[PDB]
Amino acid sequence: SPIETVPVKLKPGMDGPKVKQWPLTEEKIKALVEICTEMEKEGKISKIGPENPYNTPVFAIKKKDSTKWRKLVDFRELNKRTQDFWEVQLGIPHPAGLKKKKSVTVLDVGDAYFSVPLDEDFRKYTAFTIPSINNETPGIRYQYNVLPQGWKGSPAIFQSSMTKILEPFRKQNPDIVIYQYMDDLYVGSDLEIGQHRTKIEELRQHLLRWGLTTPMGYELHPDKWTVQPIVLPEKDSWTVNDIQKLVGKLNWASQIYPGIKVRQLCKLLRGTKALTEVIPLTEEAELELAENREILKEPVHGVYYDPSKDLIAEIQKQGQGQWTYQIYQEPFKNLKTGKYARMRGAHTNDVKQLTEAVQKITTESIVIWGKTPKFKLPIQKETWETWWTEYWQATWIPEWEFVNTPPLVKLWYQL
Amino acid sequence: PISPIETVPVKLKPGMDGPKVKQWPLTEEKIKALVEICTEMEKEGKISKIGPENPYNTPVFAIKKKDSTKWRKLVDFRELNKRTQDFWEVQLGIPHPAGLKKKKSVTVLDVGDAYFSVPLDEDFRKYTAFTIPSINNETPGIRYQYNVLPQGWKGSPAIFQSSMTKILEPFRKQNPDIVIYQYMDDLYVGSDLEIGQHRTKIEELRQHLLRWGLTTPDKKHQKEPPFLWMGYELHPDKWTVQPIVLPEKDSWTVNDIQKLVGKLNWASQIYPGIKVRQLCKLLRGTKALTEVIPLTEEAELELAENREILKEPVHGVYYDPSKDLIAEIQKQGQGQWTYQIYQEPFKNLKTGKYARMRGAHTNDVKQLTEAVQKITTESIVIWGKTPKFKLPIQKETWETWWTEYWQATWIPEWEFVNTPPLVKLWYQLEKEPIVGAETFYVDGAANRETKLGKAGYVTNRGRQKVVTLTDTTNQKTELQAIYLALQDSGLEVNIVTDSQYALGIIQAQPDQSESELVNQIIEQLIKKEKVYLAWVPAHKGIGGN
Ligand SMILES: Cc1n[nH]c2ccc(F)c(Oc3cc(C#N)cc(C#N)c3)c12
Repeated sequence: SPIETVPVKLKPGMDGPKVKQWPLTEEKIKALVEICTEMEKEGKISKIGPENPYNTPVFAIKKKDSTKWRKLVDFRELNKRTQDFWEVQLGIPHPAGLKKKKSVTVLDVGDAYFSVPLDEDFRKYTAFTIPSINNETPGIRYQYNVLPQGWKGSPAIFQSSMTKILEPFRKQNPDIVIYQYMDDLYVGSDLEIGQHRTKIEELRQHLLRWGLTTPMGYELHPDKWTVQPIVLPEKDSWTVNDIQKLVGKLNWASQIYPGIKVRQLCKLLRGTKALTEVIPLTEEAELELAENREILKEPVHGVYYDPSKDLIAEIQKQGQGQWTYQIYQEPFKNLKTGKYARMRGAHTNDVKQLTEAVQKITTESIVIWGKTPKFKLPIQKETWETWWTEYWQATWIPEWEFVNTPPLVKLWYQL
Repeated sequence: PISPIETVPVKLKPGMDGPKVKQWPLTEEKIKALVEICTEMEKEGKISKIGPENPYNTPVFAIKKKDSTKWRKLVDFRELNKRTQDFWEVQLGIPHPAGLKKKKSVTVLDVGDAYFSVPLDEDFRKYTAFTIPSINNETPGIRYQYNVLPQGWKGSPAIFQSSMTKILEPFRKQNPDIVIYQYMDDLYVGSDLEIGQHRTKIEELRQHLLRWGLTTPDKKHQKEPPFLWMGYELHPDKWTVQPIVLPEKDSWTVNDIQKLVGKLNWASQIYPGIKVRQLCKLLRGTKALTEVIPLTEEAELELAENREILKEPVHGVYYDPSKDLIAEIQKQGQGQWTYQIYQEPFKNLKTGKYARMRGAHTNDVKQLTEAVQKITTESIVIWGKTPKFKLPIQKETWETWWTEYWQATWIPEWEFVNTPPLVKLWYQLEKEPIVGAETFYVDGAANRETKLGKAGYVTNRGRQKVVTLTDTTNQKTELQAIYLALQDSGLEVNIVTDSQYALGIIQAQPDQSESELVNQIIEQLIKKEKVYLAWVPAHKGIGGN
């Protein structure tokens, strides 16, 4: 077994995580205790004594598509304190091409980690507790011996063994983009779908040869990731209310889009006219109206991804199963604004939906910038905290604040 | 004894090293006592004599001190505590009576000399040294170091625990039918086994601890029900809060209102009904524990209902993991809600209450969900499962509101329960403009230094008004403006503001507020019959804006 541990070092002065554990259902506690008594006979983890002051939270998800309980460790914290190690020393590079593929496939390769082993000295940072109910039993405390799934140091370590794994496949199909982000490998190609699907089956065996099984995706197509112009409505008979409402949208986009103008139409609004009252459009305004319309489907202009900077994501509830989204680094400076819409069943589940859009958007940043965003989630903390897993399925977790949508911001973006 | 259990490897916080604190000299008297105390302790393996070598020292003291005439050794672990590493708080919450499974037979075992019966990591004894000084600190003191968990020391709680966890392990394993609540230095065993294999299963549990260093009580000593535990009264088939008594005082001090408000939330847990909003409003000092404060009529009015509620006993049932939990909430008055969790109609596992989000622009629809929320969290905590929700709200009311609101809002499982007051929205802003309704284009402003704002409206029917304001804010003026338009508009009005602020506030149908300007506007709005409200960038054309 003996493969030299990669001496992992926390950041200078920064201390290990001491994150509280969330009270869990007894269903996931049971399922964890199992997933965990199995992982220890495989020597993957080891109980730890109170002599350990650290703690990362843990939870139980339900295997995207393949429903059967999976452990999910929340290492966001440890990952921040570990940030020099993964991001800097052993940083894994973002293919610019991945966002352009006719198709991209996500494969989970976190079972790869279990094999390779963890720096005897780093393993304390990795402790987690498996709660009881009503505090009879104390927590079943554990700690890792082999790169964890969820900790970003791992892919950064394994990088060298992954390039070996893919070297013949990469050699044989040099136009296939492989990009590994955490526990997933992103596989992109311009192949036809059946060829793609095939290239990914082949790629799957190569993996199996090392122990990374699954007897694909999310099947993504970044190629077809087109916009959402802020979208103004098509002319006719405009009331005062509607002029007042476009001058509003246009005002706001003017803040993001350059060639914007609203003086032509704003003109008509110097009044004390009743808003049901109709008003003719002095042509010069159909000119202003249109000039903007053209712009609206055309890439802000001076907005560029700055790698030094965090990503931010806002999400609006639009009702009707719709939700919209903006991804930017500096407020108003949108680098990406799509929209996720309801796929029924849990027809009336507002959380079921927010949780899916947070993963759709997280996925796409991962494919566009190779990083996840910080969500401004139009929801109440506790509610999210309580229910965010009953529907969660990604192996990672991005960062989140809880916000309060401005009534008009939900508006402009309304499609 | 001194458990054979492994030791847990204790270390010092990093940039550190053992404390080296000086022994102020001691009274001949206390010196003699420390010396007797230490001698027995030593004879029991609890401590051990030491070299002049060991540099460390944490001071000793000895207190009697009244109805005692027998004293005890007190150790200042204060410094040693600022240098001992950090430990795991392995008990994130303490058992609530309402989650204690309803167990046939229950046994209570309190370990004797708990920290003293557990080894302390060899390489660490060294740091725990104290010194019994010689009469005038003349000679050199007698020096010791612990072999066990010092009382008062940092990691004793943490360590005594792992130590008992491990011991209890292979017992539970070969005895899963058996429930061992490990609290502090107690062991609460319960099972549905009958005094038969029960008081015989318990003497087996015991036997295991002794084989392992831990003394406990015989059936002759093991206490019996009700167990007056941690503020509660536990019988085998029902629990309640421990005996509450509201003071027959004529003149209430801030302090004594606080204790009332405390006891009042304690009882709160099983005594459905309890209100505390009116006595809590009084709690807004000043300060002064000894400050006697006058009770509002509303207060004397609460305390009285509470006095009634607590007339006679209310007890609560225990849990059955096979039956569902039903949670029912009710509207006790403004931002005042109650619930009760039961499994069988009306035999209550437990009660509780919920008071506003300081109710700072909110409506009952928002308040219920905060309660359903708080309640959802407690069941997870307590029972490992959410309950079924019976709410004084209508299915359509909930959906009209949820569908329309910008925050993802999500109640799990519920049913209407026609138990007035039912929860309702008090008015609704229109979706489209009222044709044939006056458009007040409202406005408002404030001067920062002066702090003098104006507030007016100007209509499409040519009207106007321009009220003048004092000691005001840009916010406060944009709402007084909207207030004005509501006052002089009648039944159906359109109102165009430049205030994202107010729009925002009104749009979420508040039906209560901390601000009375906001309160006026609520009183309006409900009166009207049609109110479309709309927004415009200010400093733009927008005449009226
Ligand atoms: C162990 C038990 N299982 N069910 C149950 C019902 C009632 C009751 F009393 C009790 O024991 C106790 C539990 C705790 C706890 N937690 C505390 C005490 C005490 N004293 C006793 C139990």
